[PDB]
Amino acid sequence: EVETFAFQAEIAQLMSLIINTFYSNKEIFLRELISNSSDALDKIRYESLTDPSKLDSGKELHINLIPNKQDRTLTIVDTGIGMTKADLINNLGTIAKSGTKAFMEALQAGADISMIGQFGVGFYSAYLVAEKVTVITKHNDDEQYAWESSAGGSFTVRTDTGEPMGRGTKVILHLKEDQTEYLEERRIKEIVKKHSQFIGYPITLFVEK
Ligand SMILES: Nc1ccccc1OC1CCOCC1
Repeated sequence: EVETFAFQAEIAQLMSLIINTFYSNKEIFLRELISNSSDALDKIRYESLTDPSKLDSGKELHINLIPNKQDRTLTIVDTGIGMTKADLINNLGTIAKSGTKAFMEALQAGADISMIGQFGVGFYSAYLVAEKVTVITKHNDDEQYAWESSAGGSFTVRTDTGEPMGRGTKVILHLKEDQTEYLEERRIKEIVKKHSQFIGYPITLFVEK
């Protein structure tokens, strides 16, 4: 059972700008997703300070980067707070309507796409490199759900029957044909060292057979 939703007009416009603007510095997508994961880990850590049972769904707080050349996917896994179904539908827990408004005013006033994270909509920078994005998520207060969009103005949400996650979020980037450099170990390490050196959680880059 799959529910199909229309993006709010402003979010559709944000995604088409990201997809269509000529902009070579695409590697910042990874910094934005890692920073989102760090924010989600901060949230569950703060909740656990006063309620240790919040970590019954998993005590480890970390970020994994899993490239898969056979599937042409890069997956960013975190064990953060996760998102409820309502969160997913409401622009993946972001204030994306007002953030898009500010971002596009900034762009016409000198800014570039790399500053997207300052406006709270850094998730959508995934579409700099991915033709499709799947988000699998589990929050302590809800069931496991899968969000998916190939842009084009709509997204789907369904209950996830895949491998149970415990708690957290998985962002699966189905990469564009000409963006497979982001599956190469040396390129991913370079980007993590350049842009994510002060993230306060272990970031593990998986290797492939
Ligand atoms: N981790 C994550 C993955 C994909 C989209 C958003 C994400 O973070 C949001 C905002 C911070 O924490 C709550 C959920």
